[PDB]
Amino acid sequence: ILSPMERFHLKYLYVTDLATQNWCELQTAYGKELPGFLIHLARELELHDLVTVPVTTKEDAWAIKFLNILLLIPTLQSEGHIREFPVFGEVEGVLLVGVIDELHYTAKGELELAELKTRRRPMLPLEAQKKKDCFQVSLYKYIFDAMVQGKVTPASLIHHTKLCLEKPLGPSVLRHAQQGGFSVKSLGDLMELVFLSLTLSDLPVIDILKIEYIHQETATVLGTEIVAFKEKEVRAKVQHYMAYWMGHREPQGVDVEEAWKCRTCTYADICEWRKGS
Ligand code: SF4
Repeated sequence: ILSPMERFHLKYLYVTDLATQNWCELQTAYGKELPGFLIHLARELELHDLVTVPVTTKEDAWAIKFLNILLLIPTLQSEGHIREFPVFGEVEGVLLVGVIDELHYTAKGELELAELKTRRRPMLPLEAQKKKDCFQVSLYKYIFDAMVQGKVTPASLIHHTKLCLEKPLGPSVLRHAQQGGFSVKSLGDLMELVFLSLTLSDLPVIDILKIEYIHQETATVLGTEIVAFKEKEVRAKVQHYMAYWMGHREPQGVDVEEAWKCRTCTYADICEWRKGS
């Protein structure tokens, strides 16, 4: 009987879904089952799945994302700095989608991912918040590295998104592209150029994962995290997390040492884990 992906009618998952799954897996599950409850604007517009230019078909929305990538790649390779870079790729049988906030080259020529976290109150981030945030930026590197190394193909995206390449691209898509100097023929031709540009433009793997916490008003830095990426640990975690989404195990609540997370959880009054873990 249905897996959570089928039950919640999810064709793919967002990077933040797995980040909040690190906070509480049951809370993330309830967030998909009961969505009626529950700034980087491109990532926020991706979570509600809005898009940059008029949003009719899903082939149009993905075509816009592909045109953005084709422009951001040479911008990064010449200006050394870009923002809001879309990432996607199949991870353990599930397509993962996200938006990297900032990519730039350090003075030593290292490709650095920057993740800025603003806070209302000038308080240090919790250990549980840093665990989750470190997992999020590690996922960005996991997907990005696979993208620029040729491990993410147009076929894999079509399989999960059910994009139709027979449907021609809308005028708002073709207008956005021609105004950028590029003439898209078909969605299939666009996807093939994205693959080429991702893999043949000398894009290195991400060298630095940097998280910065800032108090908004005073601009005071509340901490800086240089994430120690270990790909074997990262893969083990997504394997475990995707095992729930694909339906191979039951969702888990928080550990008893972190029962304080339930104090401000929307679904505390219906969670059976909160009663008997
Ligand atoms: S009440 Fe606690 S265990 Fe249950 S979903 Fe919320 S955070 Fe998770």
